[PDB]
Formats: sequence, structure tokens, C-alpha cells
Amino acid sequence: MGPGFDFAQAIMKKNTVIARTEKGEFTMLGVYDRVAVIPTHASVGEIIYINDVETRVLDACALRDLTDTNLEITIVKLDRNQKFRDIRHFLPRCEDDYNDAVLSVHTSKFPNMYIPVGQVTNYGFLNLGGTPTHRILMYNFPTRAGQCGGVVTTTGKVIGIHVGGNGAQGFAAMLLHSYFTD
Ligand SMILES: CCn1ccc(CNC)n1
Repeated sequence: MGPGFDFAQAIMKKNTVIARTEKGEFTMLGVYDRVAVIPTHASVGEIIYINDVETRVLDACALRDLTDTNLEITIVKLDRNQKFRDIRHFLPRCEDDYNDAVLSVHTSKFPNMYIPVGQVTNYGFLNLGGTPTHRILMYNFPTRAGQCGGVVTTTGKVIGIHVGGNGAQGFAAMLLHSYFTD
């Protein structure tokens, strides 16, 4: 409808795949080369389905901060025959608050979904499903099941991936440029 949705659509149409694990279908953001991210609770194994094609996982790393606290981001390298558009220059360098964000989802169940979630708070600590978690972003939208891995953007920035909700608020894990240096 507007420049927020324009940027979100541009990211969804080139930098997402549908990831299936034994724990469900997830929106999966490709970042560069064959490297993508997914919430850690997807429990990635040695094999994953990518757009319903059996795909070997070459590496998977569940990120934790330097206090050894869960970040809820898993970085996956896929044995795919094609690279993602490199979007690392759209990642923020530092923890921050944001205005006017969009949460975008693409699964079998929720294709072409875009939600204007509004103001995003640097919330920080969250007890996420019993697990102490750092670097959490919060937005005041009643997010539901199946939206996990959905991409949080502002105009010009890819800032996080949706990892949870409490029925009234939704929570995302930060994406930082420093996660994807090579
Ligand atoms: C079944 C109709 N419906 C309303 C919202 C949604 C998806 N959640 C954002 N689905």
C-alpha cells in the first residue's frame, strides 16, 4: 500500500523460502550465498525441506551472546544449487528501537501475508517458552502460530525474525550485520 510494504515485498519476493522441519513450516530469510536464518526452536537437523525439496544442511549454528544466553537465531548453510541476493547491507549494525515496521510471512498456510505492526521496542530480555533470551524486539500486534521466521523490516532495513508472542504482543530476534561477516 505504501513504501513500508514496498520494501517488505522486495525482500519476500527474492530472499525467502519455505523451510519445513519436524517442528513445522517456517518463513526462512536467505541473507547471502547459501546462508539463511530460522528460529532456533525449528530444531534444524541434517536434512531440511526448502520449497518442498529435500536439502542437506551443510552447517547449522544456534547463536548465543557472550554471556552464553540464547538469541533464538539459527544460521543455516544449505546444499542448494542457487545463491540468495546478498542483503547484508540492509542489516543494522547496533541494537535499536524502530518506527513503522512490517512483519511479512510466506508459508503454504499464510502466503503473501504483510502485517503493519507499528512501533518496535528494544525489549531486551525475554523468558521465551521458559528459555532466557536476549536481544528481543517487541511490537503491539496479536501474532498467532505459523508466523515464526516471518521477517521484520522498516523502509531500508531488515531488523529481525518473529520468534514468539503472548496473545497481545509479538517478539522478534534481532538481526545484526556482525552475525554474517565471512
Ligand atoms: C483467518 C483470518 N485471519 C485473520 C488474521 C489472520 C492471520 N494472522 C495475521 N488470518
